[PDB]
Parts: sequence; C-alpha cells; structure tokens
Amino acid sequence: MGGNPEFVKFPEKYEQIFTHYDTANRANQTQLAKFYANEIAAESYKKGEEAAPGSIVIMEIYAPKKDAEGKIQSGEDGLFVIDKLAAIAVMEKRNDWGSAFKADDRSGNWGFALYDPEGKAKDNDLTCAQCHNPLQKQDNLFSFQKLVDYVKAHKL
Ligand code: HEC
Repeated sequence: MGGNPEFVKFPEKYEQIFTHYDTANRANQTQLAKFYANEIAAESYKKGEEAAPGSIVIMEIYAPKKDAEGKIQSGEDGLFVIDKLAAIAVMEKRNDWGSAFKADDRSGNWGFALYDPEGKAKDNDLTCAQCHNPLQKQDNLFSFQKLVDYVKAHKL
C-alpha cells in the first residue's frame, strides 16, 4: 500500500472545515482535483513558503464523466465534469513523527496517505514521496503557488 495510513489518519469532516483553495484538472488529464488546506497550513503559507507542523493539505480526486466510448466530458470552463469522488489524498506535516514512520516514506517531514471516499485506506502501489521529493524548493507541494496565491488574496 502506497502511503502510510498507520500514521497519517483520515481527517474527518475536512470538506466542511478546511479551506478549499483550488479546483483544477489533474496533470494526468484524466481526473479532476479539488485542493484543501487546514488552518495551520493556510497560516503557514500566509507567513512564508514552508508549512508549519500540524499542516494538512488534501486533494480530492474525482473521476470525470465519460461517454460510452471513453471520451471525457468537459465544461466550457475547460474543467472536467465530475462523475464521482474517487479518492482523498492526504499530506500531513509533523516535526516529530515517530521512529516507526520510516523517513524514506516521507517527503521531508510530510507524511502521505490515500483514502477512498468512505475514509478507508485505498489500495494503491504509488510511491508518494518519490514523486513529491524533487519539489523540495516549493515544500514538496505541486499546488504550492495556487495555495500561496489563495491565502494572500483572502482573509483568515
Ligand atoms: C507522481 C507520479 C505522483 C505520485 C507517486 C503521487 N502524487 Fe501527489 N500529486 C502529484 C501531482 C502532479 C499533484 C498536483 C495535482 C495534479 O495531479 O496535477 C499532486 C498533488 C497531491 C496533493 C495535493 C498537494 C500538492 O502537492 O499539490 C496531495 C495531498 C497528494 N498529491 C498526495 C499524494 C499521495 C497520498 C500519494 C501516494 C498514495 C501521492 N500523492 C503520490 C503527483 C504524484
């Protein structure tokens, strides 16, 4: 199982609590993503360019509507039309992860976990940290600039 749900728990009610800072097609061009940040993460990126301990960032991963020939349906706004939520990806930063949590599974101090829409760990063979690791300069977040831009443009 890619990620570490033993350490990175499912953040209950994130969609009602966290700040929704972006919606975008994923770069794979087959899924739609919505991005969320908890208060510590939002305050961190209002102050600087690194998330403080306690920061949690979430990407909801949506399967798009497709016709019977597999063609993805898009709006005139260019965003894929949502069929249903497929997965909930979680990054959580701590400066004191327990020794049982192997460093090679983390991107710096970010732990990863992938959940299904019902909050159960979702089977996968992804190497989360390995793909996020080369983005150290932007705190291992692909959506870094969208988060920075959002919290600069909105009040706490
Ligand atoms: C490259 C092959 C990746 C693998 C392996 C993992 N993720 Fe990642 N992630 C990737 C991209 C390109 C993006 C931006 C959205 C897009 O697809 O265009 C993301 C984003 C996230 C986020 C949102 C925060 C951010 O970095 O922008 C999270 C919370 C996240 N991904 C979690 C995550 C998990 C839990 C993974 C292993 C199960 C994982 N990712 C692997 C690329 C890649």
